[PDB]
Amino acid sequence: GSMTLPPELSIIEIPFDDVETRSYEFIEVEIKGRGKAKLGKREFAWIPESGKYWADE
Repeated sequence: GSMTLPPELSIIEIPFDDVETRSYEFIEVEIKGRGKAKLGKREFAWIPESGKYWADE
């Protein structure tokens, strides 16, 4: 759903950017239905956690 964020906030979770932007070497896999792996050009989010927002580390 289209949701605009405030100016104060800078970074924001968006895995769709990796699967969308990246087409040649796009990465999209789940860690045992818990973590997430999204590696793209216009995106960078992949960590084995519940949030999958680079919080685990």
